Amino acid sequence: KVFGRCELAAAMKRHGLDNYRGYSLGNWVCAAKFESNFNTQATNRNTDGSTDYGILQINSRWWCNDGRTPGSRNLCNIPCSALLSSDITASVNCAKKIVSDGNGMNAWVAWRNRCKGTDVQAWIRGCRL
Repeated sequence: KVFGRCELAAAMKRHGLDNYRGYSLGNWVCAAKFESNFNTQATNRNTDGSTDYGILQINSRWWCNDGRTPGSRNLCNIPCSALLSSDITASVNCAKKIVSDGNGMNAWVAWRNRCKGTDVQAWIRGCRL
């Protein structure tokens, strides 16, 4: 599923991403835009055989089990396929654990490069939330 911008923002807000660990909602919407272009079925293989899954491109090395990444550890206790659903709950629940893991949102490279330091309010412009 490909979300609209404000559509995604509302679902993220529902699940309490707005201001979560001090990151306003626009950070998360921006992250989703540049990690997945709002596509829940996005996947990106990493060079090491691990794979980033879903709307927030959560990586299989540590966070989910795909049965095909080195080391598997599965800190979110989910199959990686759950991160590919049209409903963002698994992705959001896992994101909350990742952002509390000692580097804040820097764990998302696309956020770091395209969102960090910016006027993120743009990402929730026009939403009725």
